[PDB]
Amino acid sequence: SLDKAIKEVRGNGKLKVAVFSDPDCPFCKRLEHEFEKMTDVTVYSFMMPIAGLHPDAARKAQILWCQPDRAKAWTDWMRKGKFPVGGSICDNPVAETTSLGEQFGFNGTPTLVFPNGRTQSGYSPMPQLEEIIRKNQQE
Amino acid sequence: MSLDKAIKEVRGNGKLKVAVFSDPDCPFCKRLEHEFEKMTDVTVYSFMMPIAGLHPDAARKAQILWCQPDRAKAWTDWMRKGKFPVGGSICDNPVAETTSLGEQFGFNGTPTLVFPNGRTQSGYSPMPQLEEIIRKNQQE
Repeated sequence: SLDKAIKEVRGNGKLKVAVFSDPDCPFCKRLEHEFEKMTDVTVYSFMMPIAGLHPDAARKAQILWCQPDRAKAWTDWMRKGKFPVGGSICDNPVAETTSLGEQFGFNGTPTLVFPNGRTQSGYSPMPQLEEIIRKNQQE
Repeated sequence: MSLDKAIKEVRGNGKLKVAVFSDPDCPFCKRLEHEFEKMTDVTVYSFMMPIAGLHPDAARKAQILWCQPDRAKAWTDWMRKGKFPVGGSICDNPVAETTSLGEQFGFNGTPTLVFPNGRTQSGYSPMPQLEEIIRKNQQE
């Protein structure tokens, strides 16, 4: 459910895209660097740390989720390497979105999910990234 | 895009992390591996990205190396020493997949290095630069 995702609105937020993302995945970070080059998009990031690969990733995800402005914390970390200093964890949906992503068969990050119900495993660079998101708004 | 689809070499304490989209017949990738041999305390994740149009035998080599019982030993032995498992078998494997992924990512040219901060580098670097660059991109 969208209320279980970090929501970043960029410009008018018109294009929609969701990402199952791991805060310690460099491919996820690179995707966030690309998103920085676009506007007029809402990005919904569902936390999907892959603990087998990234031992600290579930902790980072909960901490980022539980910050006062979780979109600010998410992008600060993914694009800037700024991690909260005294970040606490409260009841959060990370465990649940991690299970869901696995249930959906997403075996790797980032996995993008488009409004038309299609997905893409792995990031794309700009300008392509924008085109693909645009093309999958419908159908 | 998943470490499970990469050849994993741990050198020393394996602290630094770096990944490489690499072609087994690319001398630039081979040189990168010569330089990796000189460094320590680093984990190297090598994703197979043979460029078939340039190196017609590379896809076979990548699949053979992936499919060896110790794929990191086969990879390093070939890239650093020229030792190849001539009788190695090819079974189902992720090379075609990691090849597509590299293309998708817009990588042209091997090696392409990816750092834990999400930044990339086209082409190798010599030691000690290579180590400096890896260390500097452990975080953004």
